[PDB]
Amino acid sequence: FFCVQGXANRFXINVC
Repeated sequence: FFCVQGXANRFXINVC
Protein backbone atom coordinates (compact mmCIF):
# COMPACT_ATOMS: atom_id res chain seq x y z
CA PHE A 1 0.00 0.00 0.00
CA PHE A 2 2.89 2.32 -0.84
CA CYS A 3 2.23 5.07 -3.36
CA VAL A 4 4.63 7.99 -3.69
CA GLN A 5 2.66 9.56 -6.54
CA GLY A 6 -0.75 8.33 -7.70
CA UNK A 7 1.06 4.99 -7.49
CA ALA A 8 4.12 5.86 -9.57
CA ASN A 9 6.77 4.26 -7.36
CA ARG A 10 8.69 2.60 -10.21
CA PHE A 11 11.25 1.54 -7.61
CA UNK A 12 9.28 0.14 -4.66
CA ILE A 13 5.98 -0.53 -6.43
CA ASN A 14 5.05 -2.00 -3.05
CA VAL A 15 7.07 -0.58 -0.17
CA CYS A 16 10.49 1.01 -0.61
